[PDB]
Amino acid sequence: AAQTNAPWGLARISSTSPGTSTYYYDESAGQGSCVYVIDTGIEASHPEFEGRAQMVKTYYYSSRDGNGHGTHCAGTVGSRTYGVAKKTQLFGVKVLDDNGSGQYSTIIAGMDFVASDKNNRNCPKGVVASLSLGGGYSSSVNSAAARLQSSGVMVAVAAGNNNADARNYSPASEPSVCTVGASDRYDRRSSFSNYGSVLDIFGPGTDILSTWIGGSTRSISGTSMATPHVAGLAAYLMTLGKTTAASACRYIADTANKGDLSNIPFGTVNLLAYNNYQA
Repeated sequence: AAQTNAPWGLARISSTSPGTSTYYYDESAGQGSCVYVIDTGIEASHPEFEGRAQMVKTYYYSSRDGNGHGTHCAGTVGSRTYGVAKKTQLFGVKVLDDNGSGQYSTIIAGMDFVASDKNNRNCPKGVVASLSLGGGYSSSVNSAAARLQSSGVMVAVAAGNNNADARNYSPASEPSVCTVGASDRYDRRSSFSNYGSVLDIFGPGTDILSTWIGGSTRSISGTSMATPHVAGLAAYLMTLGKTTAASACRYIADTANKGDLSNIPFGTVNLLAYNNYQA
């Protein structure tokens, strides 16, 4: 399948070169997979989600996304226009308040929630969790991400936006999950992207158009935007049967575009997420 005039990041993940604008992908499109977006919530009523999104948990007075961040990330995973895996099921877990903040204890509870809640959902092709969040190093936060991964969920986490080594941030620094840095449309490391040996992969993160609250759209930047590209890619590849939740991060690294990014510090992987779809 071909989506013309796609957001640059979608076109990038199906291309061996920057500078194109059509997204190519297998029409299975993540059908039968599920992606949890652990964030500020999801405006599930947005036409872009087509009834495939729902809130399943909140720790606050509402499950609605009063911020936009979670809706944007969910849109990059799975919206009809802005999403990588256009037929996946999206489940929102609101661990962040409407200012975008959350206590680590709540975030940990949300991760353990997903590890159990997947057993209440129909995801025959597999389960992914997208975590566009983080703070300073915490062994307890890393352990929660490790448990979620161990339980059979492909965990993708943002590297962070400090232009610093991600070893000092959580859950970015957890070795067993997929830690995602950000790139721009010219294949440069995004100016804010964290780096370091703990990164597994880069995805599009600068000037990413996606869904927003109030039934709208906007372009924003962050490792928060790169992470759902990778989460959606994992769901798509799992639906194709090419990989599993336990092996998808490694598979994405195996099949990535290699050596094509600029300003990658010595010792950080030079790997850009790529669907290897041959139309």
